[PDB]
Amino acid sequence: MEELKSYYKRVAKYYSAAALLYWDMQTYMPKDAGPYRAEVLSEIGTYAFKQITDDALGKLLETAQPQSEIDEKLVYVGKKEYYKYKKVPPELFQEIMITSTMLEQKWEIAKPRGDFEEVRPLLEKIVDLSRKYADILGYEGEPYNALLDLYEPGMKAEEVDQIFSKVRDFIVEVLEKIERLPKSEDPFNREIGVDKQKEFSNWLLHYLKYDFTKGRLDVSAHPFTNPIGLNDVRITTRYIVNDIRNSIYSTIHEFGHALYALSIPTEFYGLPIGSSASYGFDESQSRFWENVVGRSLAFWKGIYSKFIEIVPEMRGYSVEELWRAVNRVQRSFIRTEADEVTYNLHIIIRFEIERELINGELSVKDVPDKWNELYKKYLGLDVPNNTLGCMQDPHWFGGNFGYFPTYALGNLYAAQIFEKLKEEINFEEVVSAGNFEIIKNFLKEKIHSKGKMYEPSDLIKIVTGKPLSYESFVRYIKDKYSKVYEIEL
Amino acid sequence: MEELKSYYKRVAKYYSAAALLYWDMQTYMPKDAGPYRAEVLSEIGTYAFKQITDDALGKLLETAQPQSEIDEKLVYVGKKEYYKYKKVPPELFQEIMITSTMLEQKWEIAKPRGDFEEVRPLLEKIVDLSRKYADILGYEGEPYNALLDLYEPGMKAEEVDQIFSKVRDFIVEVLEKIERLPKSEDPFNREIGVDKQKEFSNWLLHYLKYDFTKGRLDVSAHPFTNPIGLNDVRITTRYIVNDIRNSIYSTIHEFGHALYALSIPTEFYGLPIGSSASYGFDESQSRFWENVVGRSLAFWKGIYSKFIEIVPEMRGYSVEELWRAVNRVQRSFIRTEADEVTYNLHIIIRFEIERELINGELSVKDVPDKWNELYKKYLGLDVPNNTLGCMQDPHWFGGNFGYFPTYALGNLYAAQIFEKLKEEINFEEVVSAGNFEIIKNFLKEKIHSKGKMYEPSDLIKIVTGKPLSYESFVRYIKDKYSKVYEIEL
Ligand SMILES: [Co+2]
Ligand SMILES: [Co+2]
Repeated sequence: MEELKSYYKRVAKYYSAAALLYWDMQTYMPKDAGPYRAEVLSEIGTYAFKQITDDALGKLLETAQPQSEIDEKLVYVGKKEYYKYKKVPPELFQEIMITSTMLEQKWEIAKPRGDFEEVRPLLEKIVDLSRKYADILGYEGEPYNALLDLYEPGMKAEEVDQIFSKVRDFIVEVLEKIERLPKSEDPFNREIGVDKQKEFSNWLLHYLKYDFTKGRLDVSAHPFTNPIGLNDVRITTRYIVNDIRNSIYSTIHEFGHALYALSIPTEFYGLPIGSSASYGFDESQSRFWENVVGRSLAFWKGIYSKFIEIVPEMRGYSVEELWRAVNRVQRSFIRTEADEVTYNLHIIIRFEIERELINGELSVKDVPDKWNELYKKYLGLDVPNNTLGCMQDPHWFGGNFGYFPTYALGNLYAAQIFEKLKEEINFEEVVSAGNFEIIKNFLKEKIHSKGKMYEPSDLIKIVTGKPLSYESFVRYIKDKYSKVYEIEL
Repeated sequence: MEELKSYYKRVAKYYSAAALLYWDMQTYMPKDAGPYRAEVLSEIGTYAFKQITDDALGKLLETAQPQSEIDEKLVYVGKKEYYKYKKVPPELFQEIMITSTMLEQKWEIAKPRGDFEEVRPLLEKIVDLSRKYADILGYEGEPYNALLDLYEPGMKAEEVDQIFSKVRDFIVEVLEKIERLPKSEDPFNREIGVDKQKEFSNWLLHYLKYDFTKGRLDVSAHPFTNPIGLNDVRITTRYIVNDIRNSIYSTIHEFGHALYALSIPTEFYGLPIGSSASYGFDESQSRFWENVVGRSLAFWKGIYSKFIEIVPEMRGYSVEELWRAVNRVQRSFIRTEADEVTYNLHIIIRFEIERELINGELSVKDVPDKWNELYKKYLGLDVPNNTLGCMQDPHWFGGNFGYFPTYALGNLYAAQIFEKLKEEINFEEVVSAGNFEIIKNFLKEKIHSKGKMYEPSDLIKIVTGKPLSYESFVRYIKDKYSKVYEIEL
């Protein structure tokens, strides 16, 4: 039904405006403009929501007569989203929405001082609303499964728990072998001017063939990807003078997200089937490019001579030394700084906590002690204060629960996708040659072209023939880190 | 009525989004994003219009009971705007809106080739709609008076004609005395790197105390000022390597607009009384700062040492030489490049043409010949082609008629405002000292604080005690250009 399509395409225009408003907020917006910008965003978002849970859309959904298979998926997906969100009493939406912004802005102030008490009351409030929200969305097995479903449709906390446990056991085994070894000096531990870093990030984006007719690179406090409109998908990075790896891998990570957004069929734009399949799947794409491609020796062989030219200071290092040095493993307090071996331990910890929070088995008051205890259990670290501890990430302070686990699933999806890719393609030759269109074409045909037509579990089977599990990841880490650290396992 | 205020403040949020969408379009937007951005903008604009011509607002306007004098003005102004635009059949709005964008985009292509025929059909169409638009808005004296009223409320074409004639006569007299003199070499006719130009524009903005917590400077193809939101008023400039005066005076011109927007009372934000009084009044503010302040010897005395430091190449010039050189008079094809003596001749020519167009006394087909004839009559120039001729400006190709004359009125207002300011203030001492808050305070108390509470004719009397006329301008030009060129008159 053309009429159904138009209704969605009209609402998407308001989403586009909201997306630009968010992008500008993080990049160019003047300081004092913040509070009003927040009000504009809230207004536009709430209007878009009204439109998307309105009777006229339900009426269109119930009257449309699909002609093709794609039309069927559209209504199917359209219906499921509509009836789920119809159930949301506009009171609860606005009550969460304002509580979020207020928790968000309070967190900014309290975080440098690890002052949990300044954010505690709003956090225990947002968790309460979430639990009510979860009740009136309905759930199988666990209240938490309701919220998890919003980010990873069809995924259950019990399966996540089973995969996480196996993943954890393998990671402690690996960590223990790696930790025995003396570390080498870090060749990237040195000052490289921002201008040189920008030059290299821009070179990388051209080498990867980022479409600068349909996006751009800017800086923000926290690197992200923002699909603003048709042919407008923007990415940000951050330049840390004494660790060029931050800008390099942020840029490539965001390229990964951007490529996904740009490669979804144009005809899907603005439609319910027009986004990525899930947060896990979107993160599988950023991680694929950032880590599987970006931290591979094959990738480095191709960028080495250009890097060396731009950064003559590091001429004295071999490509193999540089490759190993972007793969340094280290238990650290900060999730966003974690290597691909320790990273998932950070997600497990957050998974355990937010699940118990939403299932009413843990209080907000006990969060700091619980966080610290789990960092001690899984990462063997003594969290000194809350800044490095439980207030380090914004997610919870924006009210997002069920989001965190999808970062880990993203790592798992990426490894399994990569194992499949390797059956059809000489990955090392392709990547060291810089011939990425071969890889892009595989990802488009297998993944990007499907948009949100399928739930992730179905999508992973279509792509790889198997449900998601940890074996691909285990194999990926065993093989790679054995080569990195020159030891068995 | 708080309820009336809220309704407007809600619509203003959509205006805010539209404003950001326009700003980004001109600054950061990737090339291929254009067509969809145009669709988002159109959608949001049309929704905002619906809201502002909707029965619920009429009902609020007719039921509100003003408590204070400001409330009265609000409803008064609110009513006049509402009933005027209610009369607009949504067909006519969208029909003009799309015709505009299509005329706009065609013009871009045809302009480099002066191909009038590629734009002719859409232009004759947009003029026809305009004439219908003018009929169903209603008018006194002239159909053109309807459109003129949208940019300069209460102004009639007959008064504009009378002022323009006197202004023209004085200008040819002045031009003739100036043209007899041999020109000196132009000290600014040299390459100055963009980095140095940026440094100076940023210095200027700090010297003028642009509030960078509530705005920012960027570049675009065509310098402008965009009030995006509360505490968010942005300006753009353009750097021409071989004429630093372009960036200097663009920056200061836009500062002038920005200051006006920022100084309207916060309580008026989002309300009908919350904008500038008219286009003429807004342009009087940009011109005041750009020319009356910016091209004065007094201003130059204060910026001289800083300029000289930034541009050591021009150390060999005296401040008086630099001052004269930003005041070089020259008949030229291009309106945006015209000095303050010849500039208004460009506006007269456009006034005469669009008035006759809208009053049905001139066809679109005859525009090129008419333009060329009037450039010959008033500026003594032989227009070689349409690129330098009638297709040089975008206004008509965006459907804006009645806009052009307000540029000239802006010059007239500025001179009269300046004559009044001089009765209360030692302008030269204040300006050469860099003590601009004295001037800002006068402009705020007299002008900016009034927003759109008053029609321009009433506002100019309040500010200066007289209706608008050309005498202040005549006096301003006689006195200044006599000093610049060292001759009588
Ligand atoms: Co990501
Ligand atoms: Co202006």
